[PDB]
Amino acid sequence: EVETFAFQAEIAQLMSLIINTFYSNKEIFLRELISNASDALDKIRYESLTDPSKLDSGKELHINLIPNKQDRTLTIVDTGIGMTKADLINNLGTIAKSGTKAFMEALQAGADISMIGQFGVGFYSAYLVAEKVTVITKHNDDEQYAWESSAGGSFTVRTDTGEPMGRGTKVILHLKEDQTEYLEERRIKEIVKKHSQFIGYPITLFVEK
Ligand SMILES: C/C=C/Cn1c(Cc2cc(OC)c(OC)c(OC)c2)nc2c(N)ncnc21
Repeated sequence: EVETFAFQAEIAQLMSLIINTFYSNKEIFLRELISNASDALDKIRYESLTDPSKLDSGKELHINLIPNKQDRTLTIVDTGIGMTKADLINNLGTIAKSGTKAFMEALQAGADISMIGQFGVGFYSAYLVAEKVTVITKHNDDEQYAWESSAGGSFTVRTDTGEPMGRGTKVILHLKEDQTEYLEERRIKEIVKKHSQFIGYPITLFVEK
């Protein structure tokens, strides 16, 4: 049972800008997605101090980076707070509308795409390198969902019947044909060292079989 939704026009416009603008410094996507994972881990850690049972779904707080050359995917996995169905359909986008407007204005004033994270819409930097993004996510007291979008103005949400995650989020980047460098161990290591070397959770870079 797959539900299809339209992005708000402002968010669709942002996605088109990210896809269409000439901008060579694409590697910043990884810092943004790792920071999102870190934020999610911070949140479940903080909530667990007043309600320890929130970690019944898993105590380990960490990030995995998983390249797969056969599938042409780079997956960023965290065991953070996860996202609810309400997040995926309504609430993240409602918040994102103002950040998108501010980001657009900053760009017109001379900012560049690498500053996208300051506006709360760094997630969408995924589309610098991915033709499709699939997000599998599980929040306590909600179901496991798959969100997906290839841009073009729409996204889908379905209940996920794949392998149960416990709690957290997998961001699966289906890479563009000319962006397979982000499947290489040396390249990912370089980017993590340059931009994400003080993240306060273990980051395990898997190697390709
Ligand atoms: C400021 C938004 C936080 C939501 N979030 C994102 C980024 C994100 C995911 C989203 O959906 C998967 C978004 O809406 C499409 C979105 O809109 C700005 C942002 N990653 C994660 C993550 N790993 N774990 C828990 N929450 C997350």
